[PDB]
Amino acid sequence: GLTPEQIIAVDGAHLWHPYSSIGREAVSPVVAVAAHGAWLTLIRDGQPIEVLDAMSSWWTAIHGHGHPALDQALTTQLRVMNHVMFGGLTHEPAARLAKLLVDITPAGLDTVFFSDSGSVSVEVAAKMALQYWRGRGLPGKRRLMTWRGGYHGDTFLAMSICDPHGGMHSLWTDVLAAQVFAPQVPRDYDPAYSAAFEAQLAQHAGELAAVVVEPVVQGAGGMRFHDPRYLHDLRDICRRYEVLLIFDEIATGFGRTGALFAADHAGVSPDIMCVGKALTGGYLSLAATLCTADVAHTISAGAAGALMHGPTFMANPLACAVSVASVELLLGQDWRTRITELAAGLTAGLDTARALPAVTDVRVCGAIGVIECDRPVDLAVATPAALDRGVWLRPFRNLVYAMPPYICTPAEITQITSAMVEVARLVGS
Amino acid sequence: LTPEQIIAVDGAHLWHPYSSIGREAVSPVVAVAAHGAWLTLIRDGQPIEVLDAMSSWWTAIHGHGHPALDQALTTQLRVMNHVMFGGLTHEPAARLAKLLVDITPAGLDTVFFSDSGSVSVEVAAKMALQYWRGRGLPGKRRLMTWRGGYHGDTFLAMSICDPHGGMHSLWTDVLAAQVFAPQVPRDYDPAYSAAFEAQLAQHAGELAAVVVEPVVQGAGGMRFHDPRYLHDLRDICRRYEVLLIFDEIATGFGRTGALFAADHAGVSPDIMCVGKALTGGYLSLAATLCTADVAHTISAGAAGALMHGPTFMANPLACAVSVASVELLLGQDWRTRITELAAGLTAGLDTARALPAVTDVRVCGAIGVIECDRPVDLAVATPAALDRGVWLRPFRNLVYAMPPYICTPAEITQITSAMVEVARLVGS
Ligand SMILES: CC1=C(O)/C(=C\N=N\C(=O)c2ccncc2)C(COP(=O)(O)O)=CN1
Ligand SMILES: CC1=C(O)/C(=C\N=N\C(=O)c2ccncc2)C(COP(=O)(O)O)=CN1
Repeated sequence: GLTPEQIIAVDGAHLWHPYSSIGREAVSPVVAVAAHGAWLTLIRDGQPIEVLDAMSSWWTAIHGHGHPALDQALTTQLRVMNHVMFGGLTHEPAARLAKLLVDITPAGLDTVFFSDSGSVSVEVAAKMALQYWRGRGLPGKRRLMTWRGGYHGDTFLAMSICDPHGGMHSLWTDVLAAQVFAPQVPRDYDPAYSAAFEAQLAQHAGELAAVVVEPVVQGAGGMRFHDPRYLHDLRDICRRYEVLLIFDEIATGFGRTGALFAADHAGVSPDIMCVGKALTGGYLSLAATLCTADVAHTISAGAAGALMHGPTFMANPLACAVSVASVELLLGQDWRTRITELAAGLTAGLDTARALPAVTDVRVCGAIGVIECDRPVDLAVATPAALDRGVWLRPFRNLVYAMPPYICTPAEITQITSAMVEVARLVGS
Repeated sequence: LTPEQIIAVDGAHLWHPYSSIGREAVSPVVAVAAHGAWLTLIRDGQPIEVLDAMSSWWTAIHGHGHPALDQALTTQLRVMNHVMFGGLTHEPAARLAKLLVDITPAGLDTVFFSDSGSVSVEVAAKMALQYWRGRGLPGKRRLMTWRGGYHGDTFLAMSICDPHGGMHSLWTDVLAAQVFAPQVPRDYDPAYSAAFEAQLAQHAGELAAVVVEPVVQGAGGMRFHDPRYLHDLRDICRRYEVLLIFDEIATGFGRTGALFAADHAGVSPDIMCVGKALTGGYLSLAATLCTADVAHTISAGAAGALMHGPTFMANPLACAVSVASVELLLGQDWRTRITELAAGLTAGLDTARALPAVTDVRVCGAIGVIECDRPVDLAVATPAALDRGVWLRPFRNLVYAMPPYICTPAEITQITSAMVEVARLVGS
């Protein structure tokens, strides 16, 4: 039992926040006291106010908070079995979820490794790729290649494939693996980009295990969109030069970009795939790494005899149960129409933002809207403005942006876009 | 899905920990329920009740489906499943942080929440790396530890795992090269600590931290060592200006007979990891704590921040069940409970010492180990335990248990009886 003022006091003294300091925070965190549907209840000047979760709590809350069907699946599982070890045991929530994932991901992804976060599923993906080649008698193939602008997590391997300015930084000179970086992938399709990619890959091929990318949308590294055709070229390059392809769909997964997985826009399958975030409907942390039967059987027949990974809470029944229900809920409705409407709503609402002085781009892709400005967005100016409009927004760098819950009404998208348009206008001043 | 369908979906599509696809020497057993210290498993088409002797890998200290913890979870679920921790704070996080700073070794004032043990370990290393960068000494970037340890499966965590291992020979070259002192022995030996100091001395300018599991090394070999070694480590680290990190992910929350295993020695590390028992085994959550000084040095550094922030950082649901699990631990006489467990483990396992294939028997708090003279065949051990109403998971040459704190004396006796019978079968 703590009051909002007591929460603030404990938090200031004792809580780290994402990429934050202790005792140097420019502004106090705001107290969140509830979340229901698309709305959060927050304390502002000692008063609870309801505001739209424009960001879906970082891509996670696809059906909104406290969706009756998701709450119900969680409590139904809670009464039967909270958790058992996954060593020598299996269970229904893991089986059901693995079943759904293999059916609905791009063709050929036949096996599923559960883990407890996105960064962990990325390191598992890398470990699959590395063990793969050792199982082929090619231990020299151990480096990773990616393109700039990417983000794959904060654990040390994951960091090595993050954008070097995204934070490498300079700050981590050594201690990171030195990976192969291609230039930023452009928005519009240019065959010259893919040709230069291939030439660069070609000369490293004998030391490359895999290419790892976010398909179609790069999220936390700067909300950039690229033509799906590039993914088709990667698949092609990777096949021809014998390098595995990893798609990191932790942010792009489960309908967000207008296809079920963004790889579907290109009609391509990677060899290894990561999912997370929206997987659980934003209730709990869970992730999965899927790989082809070939990858699975090469690992298993290699010297180690096994994938050498296994978190304590692997395949947690509670996480797997709420995920099963989150996935069925998406699939049981006309999700494609929902996303199309959302995209249209975002496009319409954000439109007037391009005629603003500080704004260099306005872009929409599925249920994702971005306003790019020509300077950093001042958080101590931006946050106040959006709160006043009943919206929780979180700009970073020069980007005002949103990934709203799938359940947002036209009135709610209008309200989100209007606060975004306003954040951009104040940037101009 | 029926159990048969679960088996079918599983063998086709599910990776298990440290497992193959399609080459599993044994099928997994379907688990369909868990209540208190008991699992309901399907064996030959029939549900059977078995004791969770391992506490689902150290996690289920209060057993499964404890009413206080179920209710803490459903209460949070009613109010707020999850919000982003960037720009926002909430009551579950504050309550759990308040609790953790109060009960951990003195001087651990700040709390970084993550989603798993391996992450919290990488967070600990990052903290140490950023600390020395903030002091203008970016050369202090290597880690040192002793052999026999385990800190997780992510790539940095792996670098401080015992090299034989999981499994540096097959890895290395992608693993950062850390400094390894010899295996810490069971009984106190001053010459061991003198040599540790001497080895650390010649790497001091490149070491960010010593990282160890205190008192009990879990997944690396279920080895115990004298807590005075931790006193030596704290002294060495202070004199040579290397941070000290205790990985208490397995040892935390009462399990070794003190609240935290660092307490057996009265030592405070600079950085500490907790996990597993933290949530009472309901959900994955972990935490990394460090001193105010480590926090301030990082925060005044070039970065001006600790450069980590998982999507689900400080998840309300996971924090809420954790708050309830810790409070349930503190609101009972846990110390007497663990002593009773230990006495019961020792009494029940005494008989294994005489067995032909047993090389050692050891207990430390609610942890019991029969060390055998050959690796244990799971195809023999598993049905043998199941025939006695117990879920045991041996590894390497070890038959061992870390039972839920709620186990009655008869249940502890049933567990140890099964362990003894597994050990008798190994010897043949
Ligand atoms: C002291 C210590 C640990 O014991 C662990 C993990 N322990 N893992 C198990 O006990 C285990 C054993 C066998 N199979 C799966 C997990 C970890 C890793 O935590 P995580 O496996 O990521 O949740 C870090 N520090
Ligand atoms: C594509 C992709 C990811 O987007 C992420 C994490 N995304 N993080 C956030 O969006 C985020 C944003 C702002 N602050 C903290 C995290 C990760 C890492 O996930 P994790 O943070 O370890 O659960 C891996 N792949």
